[PDB]
Amino acid sequence: GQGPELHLASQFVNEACRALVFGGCVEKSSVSRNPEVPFESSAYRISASARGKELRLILSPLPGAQPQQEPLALVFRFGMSGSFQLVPREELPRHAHLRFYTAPPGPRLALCFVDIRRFGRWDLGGKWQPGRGPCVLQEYQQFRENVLRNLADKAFDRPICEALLDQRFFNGIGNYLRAEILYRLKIPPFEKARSVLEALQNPDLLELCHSVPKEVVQLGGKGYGEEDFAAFRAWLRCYGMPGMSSLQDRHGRTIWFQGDPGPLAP
DNA sequence: CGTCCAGTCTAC
DNA sequence: TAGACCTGGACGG
Repeated sequence: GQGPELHLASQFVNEACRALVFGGCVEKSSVSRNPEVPFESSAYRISASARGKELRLILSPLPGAQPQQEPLALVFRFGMSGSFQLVPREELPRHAHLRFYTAPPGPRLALCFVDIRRFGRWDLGGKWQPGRGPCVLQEYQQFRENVLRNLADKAFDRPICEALLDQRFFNGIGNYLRAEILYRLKIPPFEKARSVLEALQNPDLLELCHSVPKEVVQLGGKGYGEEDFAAFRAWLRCYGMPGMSSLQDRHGRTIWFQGDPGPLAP
């Protein structure tokens, strides 16, 4: 996922788990190379928050829960095929790699981290990844200042389309978003990042890094039924669209654009 | 059947 | 900077 998908997953976990109580341990698939989650409680509530491309679950035991346990935090990155689903306990999806089980009374459900390709990860810490910059969705002002204050950094030597994926500065921006952001301003994708950003300090490029992803969030849906995908496909103006050019950036990722490739094109 | 296509993370 | 990590769907022979 990118920022909007991670944000919508966090809203999903919060709304779906709102009136649920989990009990038991946290079960991992045998094939997952991520860590076993050392957690058990007779009664715990799960809630979520998103920051850029990361999602933090908090497991919160109720008063009196046994074994005595402090709340535990987990941070997930989704990679290419991560998601959360709420399913019936005995109809787990095929790649449900981490599950939380509701306690009785009611229908035994499973909250599942589902990741087909297993590019996603989780850590026990609870900390956000050091080096990821502020969330373009929820920390706009911190995100904007973190870029403008560091334009000397070598990251800004690269083409703008490459700098937009560097999660140190654009935490939450991925491939469709970089295309859609640059198309709104008709910025050539191989314009130099420092050139485009130096021309700041008018919705501008950094503002669009917040407002474009926010548009996706306001669509709703995107896994969180299938008509939700036509909603998103209709919103797109550039990424994958007939009549648009594509190039490979230097890390082999496809950038979609209109017109001028830009000076630093391969 | 085969190939090609869809974000880190780590070794050189 | 180049390959490593994975599965599945579209599509071509």
